[PDB]
Amino acid sequence: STGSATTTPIDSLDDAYITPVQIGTPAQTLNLDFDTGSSDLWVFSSETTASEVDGQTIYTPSKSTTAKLLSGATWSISYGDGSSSSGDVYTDTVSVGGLTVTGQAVESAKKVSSSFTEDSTIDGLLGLAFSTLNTVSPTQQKTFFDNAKASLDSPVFTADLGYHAPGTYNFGFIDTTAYTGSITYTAVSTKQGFWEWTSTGYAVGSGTFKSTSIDGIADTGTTLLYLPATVVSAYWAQVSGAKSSSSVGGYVFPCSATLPSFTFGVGSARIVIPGDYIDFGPISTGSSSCFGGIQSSAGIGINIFGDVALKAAFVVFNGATTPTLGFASK
Repeated sequence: STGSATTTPIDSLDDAYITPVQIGTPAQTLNLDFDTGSSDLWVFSSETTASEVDGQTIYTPSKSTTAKLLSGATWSISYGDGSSSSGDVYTDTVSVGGLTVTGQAVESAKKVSSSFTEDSTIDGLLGLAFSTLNTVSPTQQKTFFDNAKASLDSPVFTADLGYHAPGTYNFGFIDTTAYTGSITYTAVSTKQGFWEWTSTGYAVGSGTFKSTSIDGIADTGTTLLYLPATVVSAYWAQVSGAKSSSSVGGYVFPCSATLPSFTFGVGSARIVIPGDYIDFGPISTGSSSCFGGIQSSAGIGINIFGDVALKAAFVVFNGATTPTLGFASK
């Protein structure tokens, strides 16, 4: 089997991407944030504290003839950005882009933190990291990909995120028309439950390439590119007037600037992030100070190749017995 679904930016800055997901019978379609950095499929629901729902579409398991309460199961998650959610668990039928899993754990939110409530466009998350990170207790549950894997034509999914435009998540096949040149594959460590890999280095603008190992995660659920302070300093030094602002919470730059590109290495290959992808707009409405899309990972504890990086590539998440990641230009 295969699946193919369009993923759409939630706003004009590509702050996140939503993909329609069919849950239950009859289908209830929710727009979920596909997140390769976590492993829970959770949704706003009829059980969510009413004051914490503000415009989201909810899953109502009582209206699904295939929903079954997973007795005694609870979940609770906290994300790298400080947000959180928790609740109980159903199993139900879940389909993405024509690909159907029966008995998928659908984690129903009883509580969500303010950042989720305040984002009317995201109805929940669909985790695509390794199932070892899944938070369901006392019996850990499998991700959608993990459940689908054996049925797929090939045990892979691909992320093709757009810049200020829709893109595609495919399951079970590689669309050879969706990228240019070749896909370069690189080793993955699953020891932390992530799609963790090591970039071979970077360049700023038309500058020379610096060969240096950068261990980090491919994370579709994180907006920006988080890299070591040395790398980030070298980037922003090429933008006149850019500075790190503690009050704002990262590097800012004059909105009148033209940003240089940023290149990252995948083996001997190179992915170029155009400068415009690094612009996240005014820090507040009307400001002439703009927020940077490359920020320091210092104090996160891990480097994160988030959407800023991934949207510059066609990315293969290969879930073979030994997982690997593939990157191609597009």
